[PDB]
Amino acid sequence: GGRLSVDASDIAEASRDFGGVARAEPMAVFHPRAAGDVAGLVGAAFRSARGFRVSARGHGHSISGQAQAAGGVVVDMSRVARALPVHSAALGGHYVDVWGGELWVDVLNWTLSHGGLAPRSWTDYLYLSVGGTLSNAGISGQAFHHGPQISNVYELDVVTGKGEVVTCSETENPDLFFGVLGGLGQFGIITRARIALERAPKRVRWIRALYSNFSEFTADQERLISLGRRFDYVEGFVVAAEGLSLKHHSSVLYCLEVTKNYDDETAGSVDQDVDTLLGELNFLPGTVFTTDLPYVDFLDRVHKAELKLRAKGMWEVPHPWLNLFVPASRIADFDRGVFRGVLAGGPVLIYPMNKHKWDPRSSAVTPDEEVFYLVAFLRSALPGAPESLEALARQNQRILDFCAGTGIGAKQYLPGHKARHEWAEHFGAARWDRFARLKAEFDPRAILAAGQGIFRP
Ligand SMILES: *Cc1cc2c(cc1C)nc1c(=O)[nH]c(=O)nc-1n2C[C@H](O)[C@H](O)[C@H](O)COP(=O)(O)OP(=O)(O)OC[C@H]1O[C@@H](n2cnc3c(N)ncnc32)[C@H](O)[C@@H]1O
Ligand SMILES: Cc1ccn(-c2ncnc3[nH]cnc23)c1
Repeated sequence: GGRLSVDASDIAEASRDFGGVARAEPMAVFHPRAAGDVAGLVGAAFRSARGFRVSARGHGHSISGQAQAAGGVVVDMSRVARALPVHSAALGGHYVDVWGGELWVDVLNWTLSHGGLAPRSWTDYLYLSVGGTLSNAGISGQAFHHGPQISNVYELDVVTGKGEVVTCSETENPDLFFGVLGGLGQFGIITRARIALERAPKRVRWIRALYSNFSEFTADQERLISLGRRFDYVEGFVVAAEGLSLKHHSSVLYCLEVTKNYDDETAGSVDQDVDTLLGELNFLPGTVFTTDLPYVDFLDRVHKAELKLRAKGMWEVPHPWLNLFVPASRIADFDRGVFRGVLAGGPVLIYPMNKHKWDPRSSAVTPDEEVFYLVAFLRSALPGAPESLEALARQNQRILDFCAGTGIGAKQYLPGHKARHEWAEHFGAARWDRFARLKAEFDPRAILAAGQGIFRP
């Protein structure tokens, strides 16, 4: 049912990503119509003498060529007929079956227009594929409570490295199910994902509050994630005090970002619920900024920033992004060590998560502590300036050197490792053994997601 394409435009797109650095070209781009087509192509690669590389591409949001298939075939998973959301009395809630290449923004519009339902756990940006985020974790402000997107999926259909289609879940082929989740595309291509859904709120009360003290900012973020009244989203950002009294206390400001979701039924209590939660906090008085907007508009906020950047030609620039999971016991050292020390290129995100919401059976790698932070350096290099990218890449290495030199047991999220001993150290002995065993079972020829640079033929 599917077709091989050698169109130079398809080739060029399959040879690039959001990172803007890695440029490994495939021989062809495959456009499947169904799971059977993906299975046929992977089947061909597995049975070939050479054993060519096959990689699924979602929306091409990788930073270092993770979706690239050097001299092989890139499967363009992007998209008729869609499954409707379903209620189950056994699970006590709703779900929806989606194609692995579906963008979260399309999943959202679909579930909202069919029963006013929506996923519970997000990414900050919705123009990402389901297969792509489920191969990593999928994190945003809801993860502290609902867990990442890999903790909100009931079932998958996976095309293995042997071209076999397998239905898997916690009760059916669990080794494959848990291996694939956070598995970096190593054990198969997700063709179907059964996403957990909740009744969607209609509106969002979006709040931002400032702090000049890192100890007070982290203590409040940690208290908020332990919360029965609670915010529905908890994030934060590090900002230079200059780019805005508060300056006399600190040269670095920390912005706390929270939301309170509501609908027709809770609209009467939202204002007081917010006031009660805010009163318990230690943010700077008079620094509260509030916005009231529809749920879709809040979830799509990064796409709005994207459209503005595209107009100025500031979107298709190199993005040397660095994402770290930092144990909460070592977060204080980041303030003078990195935020005031090493530091750039754009926003610096920071927020804690609860490890108990992450299933330890998955392939995802988190620090060995109950509370850990995402610390994301979301830099953009200057357009057409290779030296700007080089200076930012040196800044990222200095951050990694700092973690190593002070014994911070940080773990990279969307890991950019390429050497065997780096991957061994990332996973650790027990997780590395489990990962290698899963590779021998599901992708012995190392056909899939070779751009990750973990295994070789
Ligand atoms: C660009 C970007 C990324 C991003 C983000 C905002 C922007 C502007 N915000 C994020 C956030 O808030 N939370 C989060 O967890 N991640 C965030 N990201 C990063 C993003 O999740 C990743 O880039 C991820 O890779 C998803 O992006 P995409 O869907 O574009 O996928 P890819 O980059 O093409 O491929 C990633 C890897 O997975 C393999 N792959 C792709 N599709 C599949 C399927 N269906 N099955 C199995 N493996 C698959 C690729 O081969 C590659 O190895
Ligand atoms: C290139 C760009 C512009 C805004 N962002 C983001 N802003 C806030 N949170 C984000 N999360 C992921 N990308 C984000 C990324």
